This record gives sequence, structure tokens and C-alpha cells, in this order.
Amino acid sequence: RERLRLRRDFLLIFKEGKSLQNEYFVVLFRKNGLDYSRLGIVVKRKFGKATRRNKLKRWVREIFRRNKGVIPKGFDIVVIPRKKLSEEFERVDFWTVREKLLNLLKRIE
Repeated sequence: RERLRLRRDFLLIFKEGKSLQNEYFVVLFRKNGLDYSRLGIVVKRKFGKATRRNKLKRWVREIFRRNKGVIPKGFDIVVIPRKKLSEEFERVDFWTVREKLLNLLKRIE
């Protein structure tokens, strides 16, 4: 699968894509002309130090990978955690994060 390079495509997705959000996530998305969707994760430095940002990224990649069947195909998708998720990240359970992220991803059109 062609890799989604945020170093090359974040600006394009931000300028030409659409956006959805809830309490925990902003999701930016753009049709990619492919028969599959691709994930990028953009974590602001203030979310936490590297190990914490890496745990968030791991959770998001797991949610995406393990539930690819319900995610609309043909989009480049950028997931951005919000301040409220940073604040609750030490307490929140993975399954709640999963529910909130999949709620958004299923509404991509």
C-alpha cells in the first residue's frame, strides 16, 4: 500500500479536505483516489512527552487497523487528539477512545 506521507500531504489535506470532530478528536479527510483509506496521526507537542504521544498513536493505529471493515474506503484520514483527550488520557479506557474515534470515522463521506 502506498504510504501516506504527512510531511508531503498534511497541508493539502488541511486546505482541500473536510473535517469532523467530537470531544476527543478532530479528523481531517480528503478523497485519495485509491481503493483503501490511509491513516495519519498528528499529535501536538503539548499532548505530552514522546512516550505518551506514542501511546496515543498506538491506540489510534490499533483502532484503525482492527476495525478497517467499518471505515469508509478511499480517504486520506488525519487524526488529531484534542485537549480534552490529553486531560483525560491517564484515566480513559481504550474502548471509550475506540468508540469515539470510530463514531467519527464512520461519518466520513
